[PDB]
Amino acid sequence: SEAAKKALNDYIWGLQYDKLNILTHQGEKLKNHSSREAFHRPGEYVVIEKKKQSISNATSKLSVSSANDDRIFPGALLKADQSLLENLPTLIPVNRGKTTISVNLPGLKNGESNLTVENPSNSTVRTAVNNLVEKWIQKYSKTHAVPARMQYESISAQSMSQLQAKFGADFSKVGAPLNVDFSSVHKGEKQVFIANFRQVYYTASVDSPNSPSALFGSGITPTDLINRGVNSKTPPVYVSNVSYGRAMYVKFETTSKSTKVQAAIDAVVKENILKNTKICAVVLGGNPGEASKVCTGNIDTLKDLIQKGSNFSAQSPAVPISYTTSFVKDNSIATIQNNTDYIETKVTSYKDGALTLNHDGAFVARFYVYWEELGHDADGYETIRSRSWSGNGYNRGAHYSTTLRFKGNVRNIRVKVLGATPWRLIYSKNDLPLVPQRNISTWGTTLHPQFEDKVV
Repeated sequence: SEAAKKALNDYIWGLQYDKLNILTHQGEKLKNHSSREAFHRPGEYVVIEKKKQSISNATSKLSVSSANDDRIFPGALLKADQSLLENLPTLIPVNRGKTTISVNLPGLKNGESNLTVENPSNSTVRTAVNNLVEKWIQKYSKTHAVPARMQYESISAQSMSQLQAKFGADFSKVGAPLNVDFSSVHKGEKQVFIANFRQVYYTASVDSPNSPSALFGSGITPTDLINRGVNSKTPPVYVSNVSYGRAMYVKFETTSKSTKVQAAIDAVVKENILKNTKICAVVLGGNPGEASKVCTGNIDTLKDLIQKGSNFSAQSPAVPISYTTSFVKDNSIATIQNNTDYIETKVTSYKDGALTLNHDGAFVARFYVYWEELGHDADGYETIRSRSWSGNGYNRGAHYSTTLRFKGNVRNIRVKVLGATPWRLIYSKNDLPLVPQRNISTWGTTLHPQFEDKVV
């Protein structure tokens, strides 16, 4: 009998495979698609640029949904097959051995934190984990307090497949109540952000087994594992940790075009600020009585939701929200990597600008200034017209001041400027950004010409 343990230990260790490669899901791969589209709006020239982007996200913390709830418990034996990447893992149907568990609730004394389950199953482990929690409650709920641990992840909406690579393939099911309208990001009227909050009170983590065989009960042989499909193509893994508490997916729908909208989000999880938007959230782990999906609310309503779950209420045992898998072979943490391409629509506005040239010196100055203007021909393709200022190539005097007013379709602004000591340079720049107002000046002595470049 003891020889069965040995033989089974060698089949698990004998497996050869590349960890950081089996847990890789490759979505669509698209060919590069750089494209543009331009409008003319009062006071601005705005661009709607559609590009091809790729996202690669690696995570060891997997979400827990109503679809996979029964299959997720400390010590569950799973296959690193296709189902795990869809976050709907399939349990290896096989007998099991003892599973030693530990809980990190505060105060835990001596071996009061360690459990053992003889015949691991969902019901058996939840009851055993829930039993311990109820103990810690009555005896330490009042004296000890457990602050929630936050893991916050956010992104901008650019494809449904893009979101599945950041939060997991199960986002389509869990996020359906969000009804992320996606047509109008490509149209360009709204800017949608998605965020994930994971509020962890306690985590149940399994002690590393003394041997791979320990995770299997009766005289299990290497053979019966091969029938169940346990091999290098699909090596075995076990749920190493399960996190209980609260987790929520929330959407933000904005119309502003600030490139710092992500900063306003981070600020509320503690860089522009003021903004009235619409919100819609779906919550898992709330305290029944008052919870569920909540559409409406303006940031402050949201900030209280992030706050209303800052602490374990202690009304009952928490619900699992996230878990982690590990390889049976070497007891390493399994990473899941999701890669894909997607069409990234972006809106960018160029305001109207102005450049003022001033000369207050007793010295002969000569200016040269050029730029380029984008336009649309009859067919509709983006054109280029190289243009220069009329006031270039002429002599300028003591009290000279002139204002050039550029529109938003202007790039590659060049400034040549020379005086007299023949002609002599005093300043030179290229591709000056189109600031609402920039003032170029000059003054001093012919022996010592001086100058200024300023912005407001």
